[PDB]
Amino acid sequence: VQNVADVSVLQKHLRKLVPLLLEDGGEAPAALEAALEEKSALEQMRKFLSDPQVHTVLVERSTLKEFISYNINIDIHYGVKSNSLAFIKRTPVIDADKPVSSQLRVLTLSEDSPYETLHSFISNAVAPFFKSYIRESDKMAPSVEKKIAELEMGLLHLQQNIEIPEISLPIHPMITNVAKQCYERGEKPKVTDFGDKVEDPTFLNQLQSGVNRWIREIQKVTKLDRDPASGTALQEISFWLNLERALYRIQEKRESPEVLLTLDILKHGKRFHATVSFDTDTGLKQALETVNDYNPLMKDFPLNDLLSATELDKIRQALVAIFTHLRKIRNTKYPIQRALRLVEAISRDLSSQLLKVLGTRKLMHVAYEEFEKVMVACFEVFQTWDDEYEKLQVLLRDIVKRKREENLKMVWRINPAHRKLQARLDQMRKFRRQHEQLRAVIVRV
Amino acid sequence: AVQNVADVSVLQKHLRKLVPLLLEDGGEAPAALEAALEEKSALEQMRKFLSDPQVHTVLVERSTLKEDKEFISYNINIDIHYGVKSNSLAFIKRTPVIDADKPVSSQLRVLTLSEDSPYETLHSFISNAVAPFFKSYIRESKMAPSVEKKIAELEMGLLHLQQNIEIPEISLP
Repeated sequence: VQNVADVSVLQKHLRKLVPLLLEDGGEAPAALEAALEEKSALEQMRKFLSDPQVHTVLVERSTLKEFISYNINIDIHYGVKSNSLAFIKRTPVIDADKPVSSQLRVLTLSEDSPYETLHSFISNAVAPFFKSYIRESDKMAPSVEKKIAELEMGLLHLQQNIEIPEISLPIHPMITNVAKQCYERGEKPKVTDFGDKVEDPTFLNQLQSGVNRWIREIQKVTKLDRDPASGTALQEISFWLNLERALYRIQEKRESPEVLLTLDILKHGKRFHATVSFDTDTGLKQALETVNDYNPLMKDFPLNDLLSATELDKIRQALVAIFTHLRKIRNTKYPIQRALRLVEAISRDLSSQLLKVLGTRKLMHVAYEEFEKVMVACFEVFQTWDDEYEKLQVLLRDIVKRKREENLKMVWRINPAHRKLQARLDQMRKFRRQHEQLRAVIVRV
Repeated sequence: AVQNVADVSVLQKHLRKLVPLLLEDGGEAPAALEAALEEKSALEQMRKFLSDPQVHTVLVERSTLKEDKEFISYNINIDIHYGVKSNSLAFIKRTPVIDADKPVSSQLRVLTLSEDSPYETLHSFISNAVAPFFKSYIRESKMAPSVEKKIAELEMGLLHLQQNIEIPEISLP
């Protein structure tokens, strides 16, 4: 509120806890001394501790630029290079009138990535206080804990996705030079713009090698693929999605007027197979074409409907929507091997979601009759998943009858994990039935 | 990140530098905080949070319990409890295998369970820096939009159930 902390208060707080929340503890380190001798730290501390609006005293002593640099401010950034220590005030303002450091709470925003540090801090203490307040010590705390756990799982899955990286193209300098020259006036280059650089076979071969290394960068993305059974189906959806993302980005990088212009430079400069040996060496066309092929299949998938929503009706309707997304195979031309691999990964994901639902069922914590009923419900959901797999096999057989000359491998070579889950549920129900049988034996004998 | 699990010595020093921070005016922590940190409870808890794979969160909730000044006893549990009258310092091990001589921030990511309720502290921390962190991170180049939407919804509901009175003002700068 009115506890306006000066530069000396921020200096003492830095010398007492900046190393404990940013380095290997102790007293004022180099970054803590720099924060103690800075006015920006005093301003950010007064705005996030004195003022009741901001509550996170972000001691952004990011270990970079080792010799950390306290880039303390009122805003935040979940970067992979900002090892901040946000002293989030427990109250609306960290009033130093009370115990100077106890006015807030350390929240070490580590050097992990956005999804990485997000899932880390979220799964570390977000859902904990909300769930502990919902159960221990009403319509908002439990749902808040559920949303915090969902955010932790979402950032984790984002980090655990099959995300596609970025690959660039190194442009030759004379291209850029003459390009700037044309940008001086209102002009774009041409073949005769370079004068006789198109007649410089050395320079022509320099750009030939440039075009070559650019297709090498292309090739780094063309052959980049992954089996649909690798990991989970969720990773395959994120995989193909980020694939198309980077495909279009690198595609536009290729489609820049300088690259195409240099192709014109070469071919009109008698290096007659620039676009020939260039376009033929590109798999980008076929890769984007393949994403267009598998476009409705990767779309509308019930990933979060089952993974993020592991409830009973959520997994049932999730498997129904997964079968509906699988029904788009008539519009996606999924390869029988790719479909079988993706079905295996989908069954593995169904088994993991069934495991989460089983953990959310608590047959052991419930009675033997209740354990058998919960096992019957889990086995019924597993039977519905196997029925969805049966409908998928029916559609696979329809695709087999369609492309019998080429695609007729609908042998249903996908491990139905729902059957194993239902069998294990039957084993648990058998243990519960033995418990009920012994209870009836005690009530009779 | 390091097989040298933080035992009662490393956790005791971490409590003497963190429970003192998130539970007092820096310097030295409370007597119950260092006593529980040096005890076998926090020894096994920190050793599991820095040695076991499934155990990675070490919430040393330095709860300012009454009937003792408020004794900020560092209950080193796994998850953060219901922060009401607690001066909790949930310095959860940033890595499932934390160190003993490395940086405390890189090995034990701090967090807490503030004295405010779950909705109040959730809205406070969320609107204070969770929106800006992910905001600038996504702005500096999708699951991030869904996570940001769920975060905004959580902050909105936390602000709704946070203050039942809710008498704000509108300034015109």
